[PDB]
Amino acid sequence: SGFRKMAFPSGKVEGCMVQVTCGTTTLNGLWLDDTVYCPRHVICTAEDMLNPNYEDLLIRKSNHSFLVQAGNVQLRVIGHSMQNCLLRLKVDTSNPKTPKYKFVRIQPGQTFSVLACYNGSPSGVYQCAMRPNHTIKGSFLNGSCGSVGFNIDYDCVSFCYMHHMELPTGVHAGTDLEGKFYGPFVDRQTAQAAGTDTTITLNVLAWLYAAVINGDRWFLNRFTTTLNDFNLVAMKYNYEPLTQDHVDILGPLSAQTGIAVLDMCAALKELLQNGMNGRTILGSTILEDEFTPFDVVRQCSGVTFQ
Amino acid sequence: SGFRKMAFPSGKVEGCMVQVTCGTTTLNGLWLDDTVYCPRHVICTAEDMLNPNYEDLLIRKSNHSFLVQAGNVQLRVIGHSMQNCLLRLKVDTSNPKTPKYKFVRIQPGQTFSVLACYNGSPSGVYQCAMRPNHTIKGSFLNGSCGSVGFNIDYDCVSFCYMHHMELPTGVHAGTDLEGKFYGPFVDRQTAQAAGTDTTITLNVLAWLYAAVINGDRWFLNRFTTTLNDFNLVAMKYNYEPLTQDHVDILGPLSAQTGIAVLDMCAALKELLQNGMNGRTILGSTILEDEFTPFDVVRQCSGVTFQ
Repeated sequence: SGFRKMAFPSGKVEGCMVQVTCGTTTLNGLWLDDTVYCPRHVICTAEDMLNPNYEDLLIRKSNHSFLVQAGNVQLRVIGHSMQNCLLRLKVDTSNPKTPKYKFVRIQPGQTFSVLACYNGSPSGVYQCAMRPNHTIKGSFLNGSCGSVGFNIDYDCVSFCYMHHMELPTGVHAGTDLEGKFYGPFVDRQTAQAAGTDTTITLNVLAWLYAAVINGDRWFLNRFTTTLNDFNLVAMKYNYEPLTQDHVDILGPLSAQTGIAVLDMCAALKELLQNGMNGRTILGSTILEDEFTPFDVVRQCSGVTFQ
Repeated sequence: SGFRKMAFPSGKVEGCMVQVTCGTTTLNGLWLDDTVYCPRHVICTAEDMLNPNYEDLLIRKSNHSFLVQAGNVQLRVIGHSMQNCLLRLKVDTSNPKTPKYKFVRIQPGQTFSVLACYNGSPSGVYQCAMRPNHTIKGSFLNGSCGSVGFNIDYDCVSFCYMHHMELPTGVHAGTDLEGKFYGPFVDRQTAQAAGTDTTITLNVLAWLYAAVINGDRWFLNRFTTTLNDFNLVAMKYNYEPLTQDHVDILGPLSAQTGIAVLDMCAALKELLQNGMNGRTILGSTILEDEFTPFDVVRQCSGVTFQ
């Protein structure tokens, strides 16, 4: 029993973290086999911040412009290239702690763990969702750039996120591991702002299912709803539209609890319209949207507390 | 910017998790140098689990009946003993992944990270507090016993918790690394129940300092309170009484911000009496109590671990 925002264990990623320095800018890098990945903005000067041309900045560097360190030990750079918004630095040693890994580009509403690092050393781990608008509501300070977001399936690390920047509202923006930004952002200091965001409806339903599996039913009701009528209400409360595919994803949680998806939507509709009347669900006073159906199935018993 | 509940990076602990099996019972052990620590109730049988005589049962256990697996490696048990509610199993291989470590007994209200584990395989990591009622609000399923809680101080892991059991309200109970329970609980199946709990005032104050450090201060006012007046109010709201010792523990945060603890208490008092009027503090609509004054510094200042 219990339910808490849980991260994947961070050890497989800890053994890949390095420091990368170019000029006097330093940030984190990710060292897999014989390559180090980091935000390309490591090469930006004091002014270059505003309008950098990265092709032009990079052609002016050699392999020895880059100081990569694993702890206090320097790894020599024997090649370099730019891939979208990342650098790929080849080094003359391989990382024997390299785990089995993939690179994946995740969809908004999906969750992942972030190992926050500074100067190539781990500070902490936390679990978050990519917002529907592609920003992350993270906890990052100056120098956290290059920390990575990931999930782990059995012993395989799926890297999904690299941190590049912070926006004026204090949310965070970054790239996948091919260097392409999540959301309509660029790596320069300009007037950029997070887009409109919505609540992740699929995840709020999943979490109401988690509360049932864990024994709680107070918020259910005797009603059903059509998918359409549910959206007509929920879209008034800034919720993401729910599609039939999202209904289908909830099938296994539905079967485990004996509550039909549209009956759970009818419950949600009521919570939205009436509020929680000072009650809690899984100890929360608000509706939580940072657990996917997959997270709920991984964390909760396969046996409902009836 | 942003504020998250952050766990310690878990890598140093993952390298210590093993699986321990006795007949049909499987749980987790902690492998440090040539000793494996685990809950003494691993020697119990599929149903022999209410009121066992552990001393009598251990009599009939030989070394060879303990099966200890580290990944796919078998670790041969060459010695065993009971220490309070733990077994210490001597094995023939000293753990090459042993970190610098200490065993410490955590005090009520202090936090730690939990590495949830099943079949000796780490599953997830989350942060919790030791509640004033001596339970933790964890997230644990059958097979999690022997999962451990810890803190890190530079390069040194302080182990402070080993999981033994779930209580009827779905909170959790366990021991320190000398096998002595936190609270009045026992490792048998009796009627035992969590006492009433209270909000950890020391941590609520710490987190309000963190809010101020982060620029969120709207709740500050020009007034002060006495400790006695503050406790009369806090006690109405089911908050732990604030002592002079807690006032001193908040000294560094108070010095950093120039806000005397009793001035922060006068802020807190108005919050409890009037609520937040729809405003947030560090993104929350509630007063968070699972961040210690020590957590606050580590998150605000980017402390790392080597």
